[PDB]
Formats: sequence, C-alpha cells, structure tokens
Amino acid sequence: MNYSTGTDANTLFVDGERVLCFHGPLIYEAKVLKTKPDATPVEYYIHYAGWSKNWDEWVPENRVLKYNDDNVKRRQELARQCGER
Repeated sequence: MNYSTGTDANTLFVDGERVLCFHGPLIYEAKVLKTKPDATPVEYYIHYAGWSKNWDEWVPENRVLKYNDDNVKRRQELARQCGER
C-alpha cells in the first residue's frame, strides 16, 4: 500500500490536492498549495482559487474537507436552497 508518486505521507492531505473551504452557511472551493506532515497535529497551506495567493490562509486539518461527489452534492443542495424568489 504505497503511491508510485512517492512515500505515503502520514497526513490524509497532499500538495496539489483540491479541497473545499467553508466559513459560513455556504461551501467555497479552495486548493492546498503545500502541507507540513513533519508533525501531528499540524497546520496546512491553503488559498482560495481565483484570488491572490499572498493572503496565505493557514488552517488546521479540522477546517479542511475532502473533495467528494457527496460534499459537492451538499454544496449543490445549499446552492439550490440559497436561491429564492
């Protein structure tokens, strides 16, 4: 059990991976530029897509959500729920 890319990192997240960043009643898209697995627990480097990366938004694995059709479905539900007239 090991990725051909390299040694399997202890953290469940890897650099270049796409993840979701929430901070309110809606879920937004984000990307992991890099991660520090040299410790457990630890911080992770993430920035909002389509915006300046100089913002450097460092966050713990707790505020990080894995990308999956199910999480997207929830955003899609919230997105539909958000719409009204």
